[PDB]
Amino acid sequence: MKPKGMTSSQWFKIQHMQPSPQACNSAMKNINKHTKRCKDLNTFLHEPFSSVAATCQTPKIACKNGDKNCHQSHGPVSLTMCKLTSGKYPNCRYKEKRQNKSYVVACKPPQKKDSQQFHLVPVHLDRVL
Repeated sequence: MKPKGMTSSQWFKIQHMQPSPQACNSAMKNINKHTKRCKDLNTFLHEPFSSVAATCQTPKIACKNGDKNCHQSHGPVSLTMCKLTSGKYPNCRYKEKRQNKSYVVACKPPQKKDSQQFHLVPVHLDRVL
């Protein structure tokens, strides 16, 4: 039923964590196994989910059309935009591009893995600014 061992922000930290995923090539490899396909593009952020968690506390914005569940960093964060360099789905290699911009990540209540309890863990990534 509901995930396990991979809280919402946890699944998104293996899919969008730059603190030290081991090269987008490998960071994306964990996604090709959970997606059985290489999304072709994957972005990551370089800030501890505890700091990104608090970063996701600044004013939000009507995500869909009034969801108000996104949160843009109050400044430029050393993020990393990885892209699929080439190879295919079972042999796709990515390149990590270290960029610095204020992005927008969405948040949700700590499922069950809750690294601590946050109450708005950094789950999705609305966009990069």
